[PDB]
Amino acid sequence: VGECVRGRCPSGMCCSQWGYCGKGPKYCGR
Repeated sequence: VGECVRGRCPSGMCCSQWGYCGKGPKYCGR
């Protein structure tokens, strides 16, 4: 359901290797 738009994040967040959006090293890798 909540996975990255249907492929990306909002213009400022990072899509994790879980396919889910956020910030920090679980999401941006840094």
